[PDB]
Amino acid sequence: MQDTIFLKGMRFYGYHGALSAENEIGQIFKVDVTLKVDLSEAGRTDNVIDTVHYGEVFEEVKSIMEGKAVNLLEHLAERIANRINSQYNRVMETKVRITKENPPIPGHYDGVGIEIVRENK
Amino acid sequence: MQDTIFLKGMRFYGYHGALSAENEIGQIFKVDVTLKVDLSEAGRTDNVIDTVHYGEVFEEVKSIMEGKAVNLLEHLAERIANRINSQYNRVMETKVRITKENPPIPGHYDGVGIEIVRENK
Amino acid sequence: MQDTIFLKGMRFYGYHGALSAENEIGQIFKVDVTLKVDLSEAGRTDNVIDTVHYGEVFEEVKSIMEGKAVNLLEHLAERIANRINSQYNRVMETKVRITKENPPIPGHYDGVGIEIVRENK
Amino acid sequence: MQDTIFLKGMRFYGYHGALSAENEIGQIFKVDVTLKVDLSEAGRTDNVIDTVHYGEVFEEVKSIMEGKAVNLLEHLAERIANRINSQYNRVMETKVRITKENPPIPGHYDGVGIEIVRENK
Amino acid sequence: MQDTIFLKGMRFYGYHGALSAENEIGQIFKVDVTLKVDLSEAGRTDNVIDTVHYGEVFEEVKSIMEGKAVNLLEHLAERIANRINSQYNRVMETKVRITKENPPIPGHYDGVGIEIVRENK
Amino acid sequence: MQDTIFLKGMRFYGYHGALSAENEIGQIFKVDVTLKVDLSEAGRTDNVIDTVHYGEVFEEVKSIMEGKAVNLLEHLAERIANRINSQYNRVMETKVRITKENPPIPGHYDGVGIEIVRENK
Amino acid sequence: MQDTIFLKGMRFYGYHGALSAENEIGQIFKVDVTLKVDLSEAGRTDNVIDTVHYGEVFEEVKSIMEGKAVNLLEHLAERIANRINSQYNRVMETKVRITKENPPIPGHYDGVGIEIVRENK
Amino acid sequence: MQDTIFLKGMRFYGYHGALSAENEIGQIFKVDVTLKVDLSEAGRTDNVIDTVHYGEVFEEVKSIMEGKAVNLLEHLAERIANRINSQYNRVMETKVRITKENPPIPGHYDGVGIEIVRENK
Ligand SMILES: Nc1nc2ncc([C@H](O)[C@H](O)CO)nc2c(=O)[nH]1
Ligand SMILES: Nc1nc2ncc([C@H](O)[C@H](O)CO)nc2c(=O)[nH]1
Ligand SMILES: Nc1nc2ncc([C@H](O)[C@H](O)CO)nc2c(=O)[nH]1
Ligand SMILES: Nc1nc2ncc([C@H](O)[C@H](O)CO)nc2c(=O)[nH]1
Ligand SMILES: Nc1nc2ncc([C@H](O)[C@H](O)CO)nc2c(=O)[nH]1
Ligand SMILES: Nc1nc2ncc([C@H](O)[C@H](O)CO)nc2c(=O)[nH]1
Ligand SMILES: Nc1nc2ncc([C@H](O)[C@H](O)CO)nc2c(=O)[nH]1
Ligand SMILES: Nc1nc2ncc([C@H](O)[C@H](O)CO)nc2c(=O)[nH]1
Repeated sequence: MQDTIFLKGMRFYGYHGALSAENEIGQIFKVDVTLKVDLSEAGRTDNVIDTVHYGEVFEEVKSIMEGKAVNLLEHLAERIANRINSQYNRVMETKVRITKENPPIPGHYDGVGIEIVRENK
Repeated sequence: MQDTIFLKGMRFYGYHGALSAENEIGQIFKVDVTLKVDLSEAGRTDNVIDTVHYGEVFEEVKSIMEGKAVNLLEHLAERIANRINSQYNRVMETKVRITKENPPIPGHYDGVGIEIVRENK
Repeated sequence: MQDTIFLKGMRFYGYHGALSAENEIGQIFKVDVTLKVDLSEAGRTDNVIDTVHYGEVFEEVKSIMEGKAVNLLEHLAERIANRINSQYNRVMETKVRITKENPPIPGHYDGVGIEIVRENK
Repeated sequence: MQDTIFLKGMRFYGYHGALSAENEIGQIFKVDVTLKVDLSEAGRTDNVIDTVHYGEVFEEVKSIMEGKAVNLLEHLAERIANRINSQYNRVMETKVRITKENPPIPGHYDGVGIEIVRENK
Repeated sequence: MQDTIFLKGMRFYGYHGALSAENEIGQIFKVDVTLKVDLSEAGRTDNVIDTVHYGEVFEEVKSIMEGKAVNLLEHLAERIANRINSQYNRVMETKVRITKENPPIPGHYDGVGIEIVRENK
Repeated sequence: MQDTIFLKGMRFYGYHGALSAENEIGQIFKVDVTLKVDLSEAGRTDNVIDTVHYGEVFEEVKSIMEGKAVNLLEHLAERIANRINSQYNRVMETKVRITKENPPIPGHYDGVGIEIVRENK
Repeated sequence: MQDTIFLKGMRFYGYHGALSAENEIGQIFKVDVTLKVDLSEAGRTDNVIDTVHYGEVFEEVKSIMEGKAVNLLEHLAERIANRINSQYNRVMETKVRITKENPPIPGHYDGVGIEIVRENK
Repeated sequence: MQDTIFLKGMRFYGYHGALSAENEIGQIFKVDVTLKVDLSEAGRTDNVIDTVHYGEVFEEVKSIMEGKAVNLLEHLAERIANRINSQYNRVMETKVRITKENPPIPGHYDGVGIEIVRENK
């Protein structure tokens, strides 16, 4: 069982951050979300009723990302994860990756971030 | 058995999609096909009859994206997932992935779609 | 526990390397640090005291690449692997990766180095 | 146990291929090789005697790649895998990926190929 | 006077296009506008009033692309042009480049667009 | 009149080339295009009839590239340049470029290629 | 004399910007450089003393960018352009560009930035 | 006569450089040479003799870069220039661009190089 619905590279502009200036200025927020769903039925039938619309999942990711400001990425991801696993019983697991290639971190890197993995129960 | 034969970034211009305008104007679909098959024999000998003509697989995956339009991308994955599984029993596992960097969805993101993993029967 | 906190592409100009000319002219090292840590609490609350200041981690990984030169890249990984492991017990697993796209080696290739995975003790 | 020595993106010019014109014209051959080695000792000491020189591994990959022409990628990979696992008892597993983004395959794709995984016994 | 102020890579998702289908689906548009200004005083004095706030420049392009639906990229760039030309006595010329990466044309390409060069009177 | 209608990176899998082998293998041909079209009232009205529909231009470049094989890129660019020149009085000057990223050449490069610039007569 | 000594994409983590916040957060500043240097006998002899050592130029651009904060990019490009102009008679003309890929601007773009071109007097 | 024949992205690993250290380690060099030729007849006739074999052009650059050790990029480009200028009465100008992506300068940048433009007499 390893089928996966993916939303990779979703980049939004959020004012989240533990800093004060961040929650002022904001910055692009990269978010990758893969959902453990089985597309054997979806694949057999070819009907939505057999899977998760990646457009709806997009918007849910969207609601949380540009929603109120948070402090950590853990917040934003734990909120997407529970918005995804509590909206679709079709999604066994929902891992959320959020990168910030624009932090107030003096240096050169392709970005910092976190990446959670939540199943449903 | 952790071996694989892959084909990535296969770009096909299909008129698939749920909406009427999509199949009306069409767009690019980016297929990534990964087949899981023992390569020991093939590498030991060195004759395609021991492996799977990945060039063939293209035409097989390609006869599904330039083929008949449809709704769900999972379909397009299933159609390719099945066609490749069937015509080759040596293929233990089949990974068909299809991306749409350009679906009609207000927003910036690098691409979306679904991924499915199939085994041989 | 499949959660993580990452930092990728950290570029540091260190004079490390086995050869004498390397530490003589130096080159770019590309560190990718992935820490495995529960983010549920952090995301549940939303306060760094519940997670790991990844900005801190930079300065920690960075105090190893701009620090004292050495021979083996594995060293540089170990030094960072240890420093981060120690100063944070919340860090279950630590992944330090260091790439050298420019080592003195006749040939075309995009980059090389090693990767090591550490757990907390 | 998940430390890994990596050589990613090594691109060579080989005349390998099952075609006749290929074995005539040749084409760039991409090769990724990750070696299951434990860098805990290497990391603790900081001495070569504790790991595999990625330069030697490079050359071995190099010998096979520009060596005599072969037919499949299975050949080239199975030969690198057994050149790596029979030269270093320090390498538990050796997976070899070889991409050919230049095959005689009428279409658009980011390349075709295989990817083997061999342990040592 | 080769000094310039630019906004390369501006991406907006509009419903522009001479075909109703594209007027329904919409698509990511990409624009680059490079202003011909004299950054002499701004350079010594360091007073933004001695230059053109590009962020305010981004607005005038955002309002146009994020605005109503239109037919040609030419017009999209037409209002861009004067919109800035009329608002800032600071800029001598407005160079607008508009790209449609995924137009309603069947094929494989970078993108398609136009670039107009308008000064001030 | 610096204006233009550009069609970047059109990639066609052609069987052209000076090598009889190449014509059996095939390879992608990346084409750049830049027709100088006075887009004054094209933007004025917003009626494509007052300008060149690149799409048609694309399909015309396509008929060339997917046509039967020739040896030089120069003949290809010319059969293309000729096509446009003899279809759009709108086009003051045509500009074709046909890069070669996979020709039979033992070496490392991003490609080789010719570029021509023809006007109307 | 079209010659030049160019220094592309120099990235410095500066605390500059017109926003008091920015100066606390910090951000990368990407700098482009292109000094017009008559490299006639520079290539003739092969004595760098008969030309400009870009390295020095780099470290001189560095002293600027890693210096204390200012508000405009224009002052930065000027403190840089001034530096070169007043150090190398070799340089007939200087050319600075300081892109901004992470400024406080709710929008999607590859960056914004000014570019100046100064000569010697 | 804006027609051109080019070799953009030529990568060679030499031991060039004015510092003995770089003369010991070596480094990937990148060169682009765009020839000013008239592809008129080549275009209609399609006879390679009516043009300049770029593959033979790649040779003359390979021999120079893969050749002896030198001091300045200027010279590396100096022999490139005439080497082609003298060998082909077909080309009017040889435009050589040489880049050193990872020079012996401490910092973060794209690359450093020079570009000379020489015609024929
Ligand atoms: N998970 C998580 N960790 C963080 N650590 C530090 C900072 C600070 O704002 C700065 O980046 C450090 O300069 N923000 C975050 C954050 O949002 N999420
Ligand atoms: N899971 C899943 N969700 C989808 N959501 C929207 C669309 C639409 O056809 C377009 O991509 C966007 O308008 N296709 C799919 C799909 O195949 N699979
Ligand atoms: N495993 C391993 N192999 C290595 N081989 C060569 C070099 C050299 O310092 C240079 O990169 C190349 O000359 N460093 C290393 C290294 O750290 N780890
Ligand atoms: N594993 C493996 N499979 C292959 N399948 C087909 C071809 C043919 O030469 C062409 O690519 C098909 O056009 N070559 C190979 C190959 O070298 N390795
Ligand atoms: N030169 C030029 N050609 C064009 N072709 C088509 C369209 C349409 O709006 C849509 O892109 C596709 O029908 N706009 C233009 C245009 O503005 N300029
Ligand atoms: N200027 C120019 N030079 C060329 N040289 C070789 C080849 C052929 O594809 C093969 O490399 C040799 O058979 N084509 C061309 C070409 O179109 N233009
Ligand atoms: N031309 C030009 N415009 C600018 N606008 C805003 C800012 C500041 O960094 C912040 O965006 C606003 O505080 N800097 C500049 C600048 O250097 N140059
Ligand atoms: N303008 C110009 N500057 C240079 N600076 C340094 C070097 C040296 O060979 C090495 O790159 C570093 O010492 N070559 C050159 C050069 O040819 N041209």
